Amino acid sequence: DDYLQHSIVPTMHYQDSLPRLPIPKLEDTMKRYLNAQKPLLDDSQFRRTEALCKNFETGVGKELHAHLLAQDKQNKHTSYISGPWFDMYLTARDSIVLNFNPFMAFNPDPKSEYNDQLTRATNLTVSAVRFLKTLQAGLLEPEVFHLNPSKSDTDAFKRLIRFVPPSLSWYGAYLVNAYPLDMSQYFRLFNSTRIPRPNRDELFTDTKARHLLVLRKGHFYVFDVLDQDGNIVNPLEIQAHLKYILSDSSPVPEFPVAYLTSENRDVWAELRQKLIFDGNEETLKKVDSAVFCLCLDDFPMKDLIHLSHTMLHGDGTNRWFDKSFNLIVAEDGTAAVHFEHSWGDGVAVLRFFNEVFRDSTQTPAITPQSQPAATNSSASVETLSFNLSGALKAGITAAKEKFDTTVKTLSIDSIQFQRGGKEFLKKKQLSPDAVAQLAFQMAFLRQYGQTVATYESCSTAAFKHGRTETIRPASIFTKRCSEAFVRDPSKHSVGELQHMMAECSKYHGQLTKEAAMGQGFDRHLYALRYLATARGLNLPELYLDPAYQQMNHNILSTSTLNSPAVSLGGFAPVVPDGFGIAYAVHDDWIGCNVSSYSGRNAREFLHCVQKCLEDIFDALEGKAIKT
Ligand SMILES: O=C([C@H]1CCCCN1C(=O)COc1ccccc1)N1CCc2ccccc2C1
Repeated sequence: DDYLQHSIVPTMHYQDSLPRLPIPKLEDTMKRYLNAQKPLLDDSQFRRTEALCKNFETGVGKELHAHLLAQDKQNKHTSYISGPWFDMYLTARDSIVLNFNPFMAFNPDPKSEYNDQLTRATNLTVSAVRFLKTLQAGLLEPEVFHLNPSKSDTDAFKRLIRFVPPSLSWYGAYLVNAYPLDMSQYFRLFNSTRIPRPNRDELFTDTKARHLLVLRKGHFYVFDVLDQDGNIVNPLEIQAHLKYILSDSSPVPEFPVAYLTSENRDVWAELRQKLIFDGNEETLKKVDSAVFCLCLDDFPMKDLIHLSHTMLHGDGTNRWFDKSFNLIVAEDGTAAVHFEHSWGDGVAVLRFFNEVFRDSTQTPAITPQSQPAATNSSASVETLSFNLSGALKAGITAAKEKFDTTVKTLSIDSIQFQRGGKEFLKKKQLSPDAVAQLAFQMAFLRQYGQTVATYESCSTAAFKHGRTETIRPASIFTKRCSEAFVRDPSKHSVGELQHMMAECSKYHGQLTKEAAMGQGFDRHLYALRYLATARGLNLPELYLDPAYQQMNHNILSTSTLNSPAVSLGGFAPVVPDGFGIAYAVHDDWIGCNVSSYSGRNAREFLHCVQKCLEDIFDALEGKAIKT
């Protein structure tokens, strides 16, 4: 059939009974805020911040918190953070390229010949539409984090829990140490896009649409991937239509419209209004409502750096950046997903990514020897055309200028550290995640001499409409440990260094568990600030403190995930003087993909990260420190 999964348990089965996202006590939030400030501030700075926190906790902060609790009690169907968080990204006026949109790249098909461009674009597209159908039919297995898979992730459990009424089902999972996740964002994977509007953008979805959008050399094509009965179009016909598009010989347009999706949102909002005034509403609606955007690039990947640049931003002509996601397939079959950040936290993208990789490689729709259907693709594929005024052509030229200058300032580098990974670190009783984070702190101290604001994302999707919470990896323990390794490397014994790493690991574990349970401080303080500003209050003094600004100017911005489908991921720094650090600790090795703008150097930072990991592993093995 048209489904890539046949879940015994309905996809949304746990959604009605997910626990409510907790709001921390204000006293706990202020202590945690101060703990994270300790390694960042000097003594006088810290004293001033401590005084502000005291005043906040007994003054306006106590009143904002009371209002927050009352609001949350009235809005028990949702979380306190979800709305304010969407609002933050949709109101932001900055370009979504680099600033917000990340990418994940697929591993190749292990069967070499299946990485032909036409073959792979066909197989990935068909698997993606099979995912759409599976999700819509409620046949996708619910998202569930298992602590004890042998007891919870079985057919016996599934056949039972399906009969448990939706209002009790979460408790059933809880009893076997399994934690169902929120899935309310998943629908925006398909038929969805971000529409630029003055002041605040909007998210648009049309679940009726049946066509795919394809971009090639800056030209837009659409054709049906679902038929009038809602069944997936014959994969050999999809192959024919993609062959037709690949055979187009038209050169890149003089004014490629895709450039506009990279603009400042107020600029793009106005230009889109001009496009509609000039009669392009029907064409825009076809772009907005397509199942997703498939991008066929007409060059192969030279190496991992070229790959990262291509998938993170490309050349500006061949991505519709507003779309929920862009599925990109290069001439050598290299494939990735570039996605718009505002519509969700990315867990849906990872689930999509994983199922599509599995389905397209284990049960591919077509083979490299498959002959395309005998169809008349000129009748079934529409080539879109935009009526462009003189004002629009000038806008596209201006958009291209801004895009080209910015993109040129970005550098990217990667490393594959093959000395060891999770297996070794676990034998040493350390958290592998804590060890990676320690290495970044150590590298920054060694190369730049500072301890700086550091961000690590953590999911709060165990809760109803849960989102993310910030783990703050820069602690008094990592600062102490980094200084031990770096300032005078021969100073401490290996036993002392092992003890210090064990402290970092223990504390990082505590912060991780707290964050996953909604007990970080960042979202709580953000929600109080949002409540103040929404009610037109003067910003409380806590938020005017340079320390607060510094804590939210994340020089080290990091993210990780674990998946056999993902070759690497990437994202640009979130501040001009920052790094964007994507990493993964595998069983036997560690990978990092780091971006920087002109003010820093990603490759040089990874020289240092490599040195720091060698140091850490040496000490763990009981070897004397060496250069
Ligand atoms: O594995 C984790 C944590 C801790 C290790 C770093 C990555 N984690 C993340 O949450 C990553 O979260 C994001 C979210 C959005 C974008 C990037 C990364 N948990 C944390 C809690 C939790 C909750 C539900 C299901 C599994 C886990 C395991």
